[PDB]
Amino acid sequence: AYECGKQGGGALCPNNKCCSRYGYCGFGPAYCGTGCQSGGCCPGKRCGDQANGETCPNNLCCSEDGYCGFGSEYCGAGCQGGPCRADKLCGQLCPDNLCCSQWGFCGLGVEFCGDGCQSGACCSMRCGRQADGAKCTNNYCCGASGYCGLGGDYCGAGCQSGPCT
Amino acid sequence: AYECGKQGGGALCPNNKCCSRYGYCGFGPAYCGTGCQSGGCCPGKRCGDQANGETCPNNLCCSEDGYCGFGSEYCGAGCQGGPCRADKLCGQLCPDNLCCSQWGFCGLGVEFCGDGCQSGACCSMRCGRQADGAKCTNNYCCGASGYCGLGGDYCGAGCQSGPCT
Ligand SMILES: CC(=O)N[C@@H]1[C@@H](O)[C@H](O)[C@@H](CO)O[C@H]1O
Ligand SMILES: CC(=O)N[C@@H]1[C@@H](O)[C@H](O)[C@@H](CO)O[C@H]1O
Ligand SMILES: CC(=O)N[C@@H]1[C@@H](O)[C@H](O)[C@@H](CO)O[C@H]1O
Repeated sequence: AYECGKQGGGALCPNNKCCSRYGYCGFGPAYCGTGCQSGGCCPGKRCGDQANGETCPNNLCCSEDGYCGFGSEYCGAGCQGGPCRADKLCGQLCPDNLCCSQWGFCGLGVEFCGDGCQSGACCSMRCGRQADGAKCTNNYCCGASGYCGLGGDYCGAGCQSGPCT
Repeated sequence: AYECGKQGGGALCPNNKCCSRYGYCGFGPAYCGTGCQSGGCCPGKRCGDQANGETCPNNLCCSEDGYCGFGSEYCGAGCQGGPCRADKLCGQLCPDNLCCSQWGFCGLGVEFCGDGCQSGACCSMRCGRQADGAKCTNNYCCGASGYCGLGGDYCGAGCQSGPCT
């Protein structure tokens, strides 16, 4: 069975393993070279203003030159996306489902996703009847019990609002 | 068909989607809460000196307190792992298959993994017959054509050294 990439239903490889053009995880030219779909591709995948605004897979940083990677060259000055070293403001959605904290910064973890979380992958944003009709952000689904999320548990049976199925 | 985690061959979800305790991708308490395996867990997965050296999945930063996330609270002062904002020295292999550049910093992309790459996910590191019996770093496999890597193409048939067959 395929492991990753379009052959593997969009899954990523663990530990920055490259997803080959054939949808398997590994390192070396056969995986990280021509056709590499994700992970530590070499060269790095094209991103940002050099890929129609597509972000790097695996939370890699998008360099000023529009290549995916890590290190000061990628995350530092000129960084376009991913975990840049610069604080990322929001209010305006965060990229890649990052939580917009009550303070208006993007991140993950309770400080961002917990109390006061405005959008993105909030821990427990209420919605639906339980929240008097409140809507979810990010086009998430409101589950049966009145929490915002994605996946079958929220978009499937009982789904109240959002892109239910 | 499981998607992720221990049920899904250790696969990650894309775009920070949480892998539920049951091996499916999504957001909300069912995925990100109790039992969350990877992605934007809430709270963040335990990591670092507080979790037996475990690194964060999906290249999340490990906070001073040993939780996985993004933002200055996680990647900034006291960051233990992942794409911390501080340059990351190596010589001490880089965590999670990051390339140790010729200059002794961890990263991904050609500047790190290309010419002069010492270890990690180097673009092209020769080995075996084709390189005078030179061994691969990181316990990678030496392919039949004398390139260092992982996955079937390197660890399968023709494998010269490392965790072959
Ligand atoms: C939870 C949160 O949003 N914390 C942010 C922090 O990430 C950011 O670095 C700082 C910028 O001054 O503002 C804090 O409030
Ligand atoms: C490819 C490489 O290692 N580049 C490093 C850079 O990541 C680091 O931030 C800088 C610190 O002075 O030194 C450079 O040589
Ligand atoms: C370069 C490539 O994708 N080749 C794959 C390899 O990655 C995978 O590990 C193997 C199954 O074990 O099947 C090969 O065809």
